[PDB]
Amino acid sequence: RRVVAHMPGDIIIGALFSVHHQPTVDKVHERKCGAVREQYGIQRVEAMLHTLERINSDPTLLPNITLGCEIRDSCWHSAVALEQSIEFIRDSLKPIVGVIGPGSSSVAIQVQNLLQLFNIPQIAYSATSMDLSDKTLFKYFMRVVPSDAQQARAMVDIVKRYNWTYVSAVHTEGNYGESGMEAFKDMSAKEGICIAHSYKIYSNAGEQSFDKLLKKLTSHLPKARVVACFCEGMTVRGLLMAMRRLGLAGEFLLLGSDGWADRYDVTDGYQREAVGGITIKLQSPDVKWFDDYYLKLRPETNLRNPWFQEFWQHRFQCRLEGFPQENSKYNKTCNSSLTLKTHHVQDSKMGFVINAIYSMAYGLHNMQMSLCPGYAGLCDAMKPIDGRKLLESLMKTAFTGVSGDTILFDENGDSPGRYEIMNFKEMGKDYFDYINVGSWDNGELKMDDDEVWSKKSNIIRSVCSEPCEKGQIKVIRKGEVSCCWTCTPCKENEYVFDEYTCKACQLGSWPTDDLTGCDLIPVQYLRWGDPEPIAAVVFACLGLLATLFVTVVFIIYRDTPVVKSSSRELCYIILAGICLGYLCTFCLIAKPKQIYCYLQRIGIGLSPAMSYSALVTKTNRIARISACAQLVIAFILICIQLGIIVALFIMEPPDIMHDYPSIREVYLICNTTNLGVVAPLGYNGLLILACTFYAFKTRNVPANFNEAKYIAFAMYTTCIIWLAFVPIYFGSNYKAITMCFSVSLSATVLLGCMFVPKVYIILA
Amino acid sequence: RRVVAHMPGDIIIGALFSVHHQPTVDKVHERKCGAVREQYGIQRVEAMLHTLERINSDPTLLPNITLGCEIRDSCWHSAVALEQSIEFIRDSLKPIVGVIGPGSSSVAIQVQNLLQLFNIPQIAYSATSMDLSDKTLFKYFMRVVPSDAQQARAMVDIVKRYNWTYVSAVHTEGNYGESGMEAFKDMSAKEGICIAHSYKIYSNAGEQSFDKLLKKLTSHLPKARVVACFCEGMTVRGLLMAMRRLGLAGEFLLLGSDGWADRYDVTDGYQREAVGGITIKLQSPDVKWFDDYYLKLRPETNLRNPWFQEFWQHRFQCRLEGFPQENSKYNKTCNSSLTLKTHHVQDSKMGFVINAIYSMAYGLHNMQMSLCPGYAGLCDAMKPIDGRKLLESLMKTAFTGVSGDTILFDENGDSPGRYEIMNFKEMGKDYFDYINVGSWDNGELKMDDDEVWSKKSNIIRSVCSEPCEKGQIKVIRKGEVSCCWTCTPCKENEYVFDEYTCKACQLGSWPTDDLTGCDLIPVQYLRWGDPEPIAAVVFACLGLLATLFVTVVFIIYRDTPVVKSSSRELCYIILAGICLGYLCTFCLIAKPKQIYCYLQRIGIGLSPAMSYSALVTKTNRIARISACAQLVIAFILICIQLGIIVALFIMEPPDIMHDYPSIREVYLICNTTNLGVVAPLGYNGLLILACTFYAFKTRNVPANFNEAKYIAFAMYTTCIIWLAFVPIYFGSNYKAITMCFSVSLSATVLLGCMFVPKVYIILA
Ligand SMILES: CC(C)CCC[C@@H](C)[C@H]1CC[C@H]2[C@@H]3CC=C4C[C@@H](OC(=O)CCC(=O)O)CC[C@]4(C)[C@H]3CC[C@]12C
Ligand SMILES: CC(C)CCC[C@@H](C)[C@H]1CC[C@H]2[C@@H]3CC=C4C[C@@H](OC(=O)CCC(=O)O)CC[C@]4(C)[C@H]3CC[C@]12C
Ligand SMILES: *[C@@H]1O[C@H](CO)[C@@H](O)[C@H](O)[C@H]1NC(C)=O
Ligand SMILES: *[C@@H]1O[C@H](CO)[C@@H](O)[C@H](O)[C@H]1NC(C)=O
Ligand SMILES: N[C@@H](Cn1oc(=O)[nH]c1=O)C(=O)O
Ligand SMILES: N[C@@H](Cn1oc(=O)[nH]c1=O)C(=O)O
Repeated sequence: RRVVAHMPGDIIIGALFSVHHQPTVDKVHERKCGAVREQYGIQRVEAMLHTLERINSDPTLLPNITLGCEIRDSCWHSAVALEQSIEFIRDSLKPIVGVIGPGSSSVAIQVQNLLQLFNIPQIAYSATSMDLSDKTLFKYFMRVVPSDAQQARAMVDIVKRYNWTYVSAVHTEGNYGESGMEAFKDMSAKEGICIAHSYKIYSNAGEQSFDKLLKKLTSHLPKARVVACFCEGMTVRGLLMAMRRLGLAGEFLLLGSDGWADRYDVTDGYQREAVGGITIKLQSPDVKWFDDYYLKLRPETNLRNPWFQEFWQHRFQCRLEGFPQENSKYNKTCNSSLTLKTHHVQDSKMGFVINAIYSMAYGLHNMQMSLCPGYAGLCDAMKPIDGRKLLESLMKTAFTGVSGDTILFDENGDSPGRYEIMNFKEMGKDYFDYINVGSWDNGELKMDDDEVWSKKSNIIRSVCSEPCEKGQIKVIRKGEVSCCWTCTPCKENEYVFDEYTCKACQLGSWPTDDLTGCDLIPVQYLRWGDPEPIAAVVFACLGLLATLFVTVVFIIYRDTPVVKSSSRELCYIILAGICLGYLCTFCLIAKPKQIYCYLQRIGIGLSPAMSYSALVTKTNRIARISACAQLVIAFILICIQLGIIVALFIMEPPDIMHDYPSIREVYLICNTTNLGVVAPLGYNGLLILACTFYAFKTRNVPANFNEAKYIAFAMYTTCIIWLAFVPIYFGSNYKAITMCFSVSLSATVLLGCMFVPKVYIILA
Repeated sequence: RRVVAHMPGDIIIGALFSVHHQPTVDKVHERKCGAVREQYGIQRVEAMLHTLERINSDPTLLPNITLGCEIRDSCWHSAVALEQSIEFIRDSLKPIVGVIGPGSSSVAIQVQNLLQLFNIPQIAYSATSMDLSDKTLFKYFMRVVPSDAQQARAMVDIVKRYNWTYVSAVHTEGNYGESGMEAFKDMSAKEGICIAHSYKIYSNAGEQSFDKLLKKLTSHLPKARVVACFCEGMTVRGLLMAMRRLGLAGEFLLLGSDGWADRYDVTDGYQREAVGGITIKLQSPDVKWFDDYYLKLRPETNLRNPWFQEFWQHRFQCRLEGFPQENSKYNKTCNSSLTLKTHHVQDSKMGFVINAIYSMAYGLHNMQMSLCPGYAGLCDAMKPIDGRKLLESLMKTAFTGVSGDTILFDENGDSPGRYEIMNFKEMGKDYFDYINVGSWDNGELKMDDDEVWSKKSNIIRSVCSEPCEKGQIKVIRKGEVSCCWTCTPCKENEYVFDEYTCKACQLGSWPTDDLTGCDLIPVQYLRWGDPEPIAAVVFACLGLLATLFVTVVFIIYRDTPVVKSSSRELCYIILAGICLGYLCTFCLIAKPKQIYCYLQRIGIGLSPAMSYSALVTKTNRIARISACAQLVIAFILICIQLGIIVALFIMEPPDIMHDYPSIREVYLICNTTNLGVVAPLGYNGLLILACTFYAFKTRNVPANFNEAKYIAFAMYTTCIIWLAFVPIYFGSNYKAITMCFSVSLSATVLLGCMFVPKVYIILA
């Protein structure tokens, strides 16, 4: 048999209150309800009764109308409340005008599926699930609380604001938890906040199952600190019970929804484990007049509540033997001086309960004012109440409740509301309490951060992978989530193109410090400055000094026989070639200009061509033993090389090319090919070997102060140096400087061992 | 008002059949049902009536018991069937003993929530959703069909077997579609089969919504070919209607669940778009006796079915004016010769309907046999039927139905069943039909693949990312799914370590062809063989020939004055040093052995030390102008270098080190340091310069056939070559061969310009 609270009157308003707990497993089939509760139960029942009394005793709302009610124990279970709603609709086969629908969303849905057949409009006070906005399915559902879509938004705001990224997610099995979790999940997926593993559990579940759940949560412990427990009360309670049963007290943070809102009974005796826990409550002020009424209640007086005796038994663990509930299970007969004000905790959500009953009354008020304005009472139009007419009234109904705030309904029967955020911290010596921290309103999340933790070093932020981008090290996806990643450093060639991808620079470019992108390498020019460059400079300087020295001497001493006898013009050609050879040094060490790159090859070809051509003519003159045709012979042999140079310019212009020894170094050189080097060098070398042969053949002529002898000595050394500097130009990467040394030393040897002895004799 | 089919009798068995369609949007509030159906409707109704007739007319099952029934139109909608079930339980305030519960799972759940309060056991025939296995929530639910957990397994088997990986997923809004999709999703996540984007839609949804859904499916078209439509009939119907309304006829494959099982009406007039489509039906054989009964039905005769007239109206679009349903909406009065056998399509699932009613009867049979065996009929124990006793009977009940198969229930009220797979292909000239392809049973998926497509080139397999592992190119996760990846090639240094990660090899190693891992590089040894190596070999050969030549000559001609005059012993020291210098060539070109690496440095130090030491003593003898102390001087100068070599061996042993010019090439050399090279070379060079000075100072002594003259010439050339081969050893990477050339040519020059002229004179 069932127990029914009821107040008589004209118009009856049903309600479903979770007076008892849900039945446990292996009791759900008998449907025998658990232990009583006040804050979800008796408190709400007395709230309804006294609110109905107030509306009876107010001439403003519904004059000449005595409102009645029927309170049914929902027992928080789906089937139980469904049976109670059947007991409501028994009359529709006094008729109930509408209900103040049950707490949990799943139970609400189950009840409304029945109710909307009989056109009985349901007003919720706690059933916050967002799938109840679908007025196609749920025509008769108007809750005075916001949808938990906003609540999932608030939770995602919190986990963004405190940088939690790799979270665990437990939600209660049932429509509230499931729908709310789905909303939180997709919002988090959008806003880039991953979830380790979504778990689900019944509230009445086994301790074994709770322990399994807790171990599964343990399997993500070092990273997934905070649990996004979009849960309900007994779910969180069972979780904390499991935490103590494994002794994992101050292990990890959890973050609860309004199932855990402000409730002490879910933390009672398990306080040490919900520490630091963050919660979201719907913003409801205290109800002072209800306090005044509720605290003056006595079990000997409150006859009209058939649960009140049993509650009075339970709260004080005592017995009223002389009263209709002995409860022989207990002992220690009740002290007559017991009060409710001792540890009175006012329910959070019961403001909404008063608002809901107000909404029902105001709806009826609007209906009365519409259909029969000039008749205070039940006219002929309201003998049977049209449910749809009542709905039309209720959807348009507005007022201010005990909170004083405007109570209006949108197109979804969802009244707007705020949200408060509590932290469950310590106050003093093991006196733990929730305390208001911040508020959420339409996206606006204001919050006192320093209040949380009482310490600027917070809980370990639930991050799977540390921001390993130290300017260098990239993100490596193993394929788990978009928040778990290993890390690989980019190479010195490799700039961090993106978090995910790291493209290298190309040749001619090099990455910056922080590896954003490419740059340009400080290329080397090697003009005036640097040791080795300037080394050849001083060499060429000494060479040019000796050049001018011997030149002036041989100009002045033209009259002398020892100078006059030999071919002075051919000697002048030698001197000019030698001087141009020294100019080749300064032509090579230059800024990489096009005209310079031209003149380099010009010099390298022509000036040794000049020198060895005039020398081969001299060796011919000294060997064969025309006097004005020797110049013509030299002219021919020079113009061949000049033609070769011009033809090679026709073939390929020596342009200005970036050099790449490796990535780290880039030069800017003349793009003289191997053929362009070797071919004029080949012609020069062949002339060298030719004059070598013709001089070595006739080395035994001691004429003109051993002219041929010194020339043969010069030719020996000359050929040795030319053969020595063969592989060096090919092997080196400093090819220009090698060419400088080679040709400059060649001209040096030629001068020093042809004309310097003659000068030494002519001035000795 | 509502319409009730009923057969009178002793025991009444209720049932919910989807006679009409569901109400459309903006009709769901009036709850006015759509158009009639036979295959889900009238066919099933006649099935129940005739089955009840058979069980009445069978003396075997339940003798002296006239079974009755009440058929209620479910209308496929949740609320409608809920109202009908209220109309069932009106008596419980003839009592219905149990129902043959409605088609869809969501409606089944809604009905059972009501029924289990009144202890009325429900047997389903189509409500395949897996969440109905939870006997905690659903104590009174026994379906004669398997759970769709197996069906999701079958679908995942199919999408594995045909290598579909990147699929789209539409499921019907409602518990069947939702739960089945969840099962398919997590199984696919396990078995590595991704889903593009899960969509959901009501069946009665707007054409706008269908078009939105279709465009959202279009947004994944080139990759996500196959849609895993875990849907229901009208969902698939609306999808095909949208396909024609966008004219996207043969666009993409879909894969349907048993909502789409074998139904023609879901493809009727939209046949061209479900082409190639693959479906899963529960394996049920045809029912011949039902065929015989059903086809002989006449609208003038079938009074007992109050839907049959309206169905007869609908199927032929005609009118029976003289009969209680005129249907003035239609025209074209019915031909009296119309038959049902014209386009008779037998329902698939109605075998299960017959089995379900059989199960109810057999359960009652077991209950009768248990409680009152010796009284054929209703005893005192079965005046009111105990629902729980009936459940206990039904959970243990076994039989063989019209299919002939064993009908047993597990602990979950889920009878085992098979699955058949159809393809919706063409037969001929636009005559389209489903045809059986394969079967699924307990994991065993056998299937005729070649039958599908009639072509070995199938539909484009739904793959987001082609297997770009061509032995070279890796997987790059952009963070979408574990099936969408871009691709990056590994470098030549980089072996494919894994699909996700690609680690390079280290120095001393190199990747293989297919880039599995590292190998060992074929290192170079350069012993006998190769041009440049053997070049120095022939050089040393000619040198040793000349060595022995001059040696034998100076041994024989010891008696001669020109040989006798000079220090023969010191000359012998020169010759020995020179010969050891030639041995240095073959010591350098060797396999990299430790003793060899020792002897290399030994030779390079000592043999030029010997040569230049004996030469400096000779220059001292020839310059200062002791006779047996010259040997002692040479011994001192040699032992200094020998001490240096031994001390350097003490400092660092020249061990055998792998060379790294770059990654691609590795040599195996002696690890002679720069100091270990230069220091003995430094001592040698200082001796060279010393004897150079002492010889150049005294170059003007023409004694002993210009001995000092040729020696000075030798020293000139010697010093030039030593100074020439300075940067080459440092610049080259072929350092050993350079050292060979250098020291061998040095010894060559020394011999050729000291002792060869003396031999030429003594034999001229
Ligand atoms: C003091 C020294 C050891 C260090 C700094 C060397 C340079 C700043 C000087 C010293 C000699 C100079 C050169 C002396 C000879 C002339 C030739 C003459 O004609 C050119 O060859 C034009 C080319 C040019 O503009 O450099 C004037 C420039 C140049 C190269 C001079 C340019 C500047 C040089 C290289
Ligand atoms: C025919 C030629 C141009 C091509 C092939 C050359 C080699 C197969 C031959 C020719 C000369 C040979 C060398 C002649 C001198 C001797 C010295 C003698 O004593 C050693 O120096 C021992 C070292 C060793 O075992 O090689 C015997 C080996 C060796 C190096 C010989 C080894 C094999 C060589 C290099
Ligand atoms: C973490 O939170 C703090 C304060 O909200 C702030 O430094 C920043 O928003 C977050 N840090 C990062 C790296 O996003
Ligand atoms: C694709 O399917 C065929 C036959 O089932 C076969 O080649 C193989 O199983 C699949 N291919 C790959 C690459 O897995
Ligand atoms: N918010 C809830 C109900 N609720 O469950 C609890 O345990 N507390 C509480 O407020 C829902 O919408 O179903
Ligand atoms: N399998 C279904 C029911 N069903 O819906 C259809 O459209 N066809 C069909 O068989 C379910 O389990 O709910």
